[PDB]
Amino acid sequence: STAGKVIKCKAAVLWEEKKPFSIEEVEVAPPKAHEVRIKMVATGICRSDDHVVSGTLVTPLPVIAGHEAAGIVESIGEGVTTVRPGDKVIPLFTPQCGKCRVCKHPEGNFCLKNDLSMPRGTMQDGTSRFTCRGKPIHHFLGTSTFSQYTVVDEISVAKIDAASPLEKVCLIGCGFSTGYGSAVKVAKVTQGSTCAVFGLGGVGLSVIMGCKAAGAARIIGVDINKDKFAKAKEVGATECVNPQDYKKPIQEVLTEMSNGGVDFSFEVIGRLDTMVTALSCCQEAYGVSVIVGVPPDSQNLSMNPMLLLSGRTWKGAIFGGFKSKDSVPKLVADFMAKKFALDPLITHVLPFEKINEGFDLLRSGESIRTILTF
Amino acid sequence: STAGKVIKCKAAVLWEEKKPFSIEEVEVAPPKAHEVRIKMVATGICRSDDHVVSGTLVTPLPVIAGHEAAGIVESIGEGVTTVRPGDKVIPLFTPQCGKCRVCKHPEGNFCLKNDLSMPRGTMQDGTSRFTCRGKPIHHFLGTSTFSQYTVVDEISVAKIDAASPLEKVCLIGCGFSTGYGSAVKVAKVTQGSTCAVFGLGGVGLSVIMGCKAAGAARIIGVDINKDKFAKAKEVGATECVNPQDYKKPIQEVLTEMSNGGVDFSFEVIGRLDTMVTALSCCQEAYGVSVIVGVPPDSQNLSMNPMLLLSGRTWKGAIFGGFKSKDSVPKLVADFMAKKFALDPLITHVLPFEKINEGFDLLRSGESIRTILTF
Ligand SMILES: NC(=O)c1ccc[n+]([C@@H]2O[C@H](COP(=O)([O-])OP(=O)(O)OC[C@H]3O[C@@H](n4cnc5c(N)ncnc54)[C@H](O)[C@@H]3O)[C@@H](O)[C@H]2O)c1
Ligand SMILES: NC(=O)c1ccc[n+]([C@@H]2O[C@H](COP(=O)([O-])OP(=O)(O)OC[C@H]3O[C@@H](n4cnc5c(N)ncnc54)[C@H](O)[C@@H]3O)[C@@H](O)[C@H]2O)c1
Ligand SMILES: O=CN1CCCCC1
Ligand SMILES: O=CN1CCCCC1
Ligand SMILES: [Zn+2]
Ligand SMILES: [Zn+2]
Ligand SMILES: [Zn+2]
Ligand SMILES: [Zn+2]
Repeated sequence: STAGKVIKCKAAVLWEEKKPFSIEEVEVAPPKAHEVRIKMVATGICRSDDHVVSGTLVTPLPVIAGHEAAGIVESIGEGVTTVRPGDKVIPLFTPQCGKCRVCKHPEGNFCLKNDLSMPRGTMQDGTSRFTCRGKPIHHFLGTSTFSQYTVVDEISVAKIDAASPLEKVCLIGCGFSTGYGSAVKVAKVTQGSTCAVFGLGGVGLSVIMGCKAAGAARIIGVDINKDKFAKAKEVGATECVNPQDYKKPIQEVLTEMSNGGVDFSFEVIGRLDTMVTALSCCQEAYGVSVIVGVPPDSQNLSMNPMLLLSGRTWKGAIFGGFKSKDSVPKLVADFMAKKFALDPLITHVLPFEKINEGFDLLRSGESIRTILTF
Repeated sequence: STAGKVIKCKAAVLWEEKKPFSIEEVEVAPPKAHEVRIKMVATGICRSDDHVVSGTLVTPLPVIAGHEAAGIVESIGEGVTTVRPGDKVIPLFTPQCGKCRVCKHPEGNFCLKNDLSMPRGTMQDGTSRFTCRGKPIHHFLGTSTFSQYTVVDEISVAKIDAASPLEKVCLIGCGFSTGYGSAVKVAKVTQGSTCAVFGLGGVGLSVIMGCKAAGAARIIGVDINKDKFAKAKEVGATECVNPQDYKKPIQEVLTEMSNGGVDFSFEVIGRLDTMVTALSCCQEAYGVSVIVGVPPDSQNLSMNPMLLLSGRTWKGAIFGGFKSKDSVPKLVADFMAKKFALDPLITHVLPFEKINEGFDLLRSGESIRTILTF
């Protein structure tokens, strides 16, 4: 019906940083060879999308942001073999080309065709499929889900279970998987351990969920916003600490309460100082610290290398270490089988047209994940 | 004979930094409860001893430095049960108290009773057993092997095979063990991998021996002193690179020759910039970088957290990750059984009295390990 033809639809365009999104009419070109056009059904507001606005995460403007979503294939380009019109799908911000050295390596997931390192804001062929006022609008990480319709490369899409509830599983697109994998796959939290989680928003609460699934005996949530404590406790936190309540640095407090330092720490805020602080609070001979938060573009941190020399492990990862195409389907299956919960991360549901209000909820500290419905 | 009495002997004292060592007559107190007095037989000159000289490694002065050595027990204090007079022993700069949370932890080595973090330059009891001109002389990491006799705590000493050649196995006291473990136990080099070793001194060569034993297919040694390449090739390097031959930063060169980044990199020099560079040259998605070198006291480095966020693993270790007391004796046994070689790291042998010439050789870049005999 719309197959093979341009579609005109609503999309929230970010014309310049620091500005509200502009809900306008855009035109979405039909898919080319190995491209897939998807009808968005639900998209979550992740803090990284707000990073495109604030300048924290750099990518070419003007742009259609959004990367945490779920939709239905409207049509496929020639040669696509992994999805079909009608399929429920989850757009993949980190692609899985299956052919590069990282895709072939058993532990890598940062596919070399990503658009994160040298951001082009385009589709794999170097062009855009979006147009607004006669001008080309960039893509965001081969996803751009803040639109009723988007076009993604085949290596940036995964087919999921036809009965999943897309208004929930969209979290697997980013928030939930990132948090969870960080703990279980990257850190590899062990049973009986002591974990410290910095930052209690959506990804942090998912870190907490994974630690709790991993068998952790103590999970310390750290946040400067005490309204975040209750939910953190609800998903697994055994204690919660607000750094503003103490007279000494939080690493001292946490090393004191962990009797010497935690086995696993997680930075899930996106601040150079807490990254350092997170590493330090982990046991000096065998502690592991995972950076999940995105730092302000191009800024460096300062740290004493003796923090590593004594035996500490410092690591980071995009999307909880998950090889995107292969895990997303497994993750939805697991959610279908009640292996984990997504509801705790959803505090607000709004119509896509109220996207600007959804960022206001995020910025004021009132929400965790706001789900936008199309 | 000497048992129970003060021994007068020669020791190389370091009265102040930046000075040559002063061979002087010192008084060695008899061992107290759980202490051991050892007669030194062989001690190697490790770059960290020089760090005490240069101010790079800070510990209380005046001091008897020296920490890579092998001797013979002359007498034991009351309550000692692990070694007896006559045993061949290797002093342990990182103790193994067997009772703290790190000693109990299956992966920690950095025993909480070490004298590395808050240097006191005493024996476990807070007192010194060395006297010179009526003045108390500090110990160095509970070892201080640059003396004909020393007194160590029981948790800082290990009993080894009665027939090992002490003029060779003193290298298991520091150099060899640190290198080799760094590769095989800390980094865990994998068969068929590509490794990059920065620094081709005794430890670095030992890092290369461990990479080659782990099954590495490519081992690139990097040093600004080409005189070091031949020996690095001999123990296993497949290529050698000197950063001064290139007009581009060595991380670029390495990334290019490794077709995108190495699987494991090691900084074995002791510079904040090479630490950063070694991290960068490892593949961004799944590379591992291990800091072995000791950096300038209290100095911080600067690096971009995105090098971690894409997937890299950054870590460090004291003594190749080895639990000191349990591994020293096994390592000597394996050397006894010809599992690994120590001769390649020994380029000079000198009588103890010529300790300042041993340092000269190190500093001029002419030697790897100079072994001092008593
Ligand atoms: N690595 C990945 O693959 C990946 C994926 C998604 C998100 N991220 C990043 O993870 C971070 C978390 O995302 P989110 O969606 O949960 O964000 P969010 O804004 O919902 O959560 C962050 C939380 O940190 C807390 N916080 C802020 N300043 C703090 C301070 N000084 N000390 C302690 N706590 C503080 C806030 O109060 C907030 O609850 C972001 O920076 C985002 O870009 C990374
Ligand atoms: N972590 C531990 O437990 C441990 C144990 C022993 C030694 N160490 C540290 O390891 C380092 C190595 O000790 P070593 O005894 O082998 O020292 P060494 O001095 O024999 O070797 C250092 C090597 O680095 C090379 N080098 C110097 N500057 C360089 C630069 N800018 N770029 C590239 N190469 C450079 C020198 O030419 C030299 O061959 C020291 O810093 C020592 O303190 C750490
Ligand atoms: O939330 C998505 N992202 C984008 C990829 C880098 C980490 C943050
Ligand atoms: O070679 C010995 N050392 C002392 C312990 C810190 C690392 C260097
Ligand atoms: Zn996100
Ligand atoms: Zn790929
Ligand atoms: Zn101990
Ligand atoms: Zn040493």
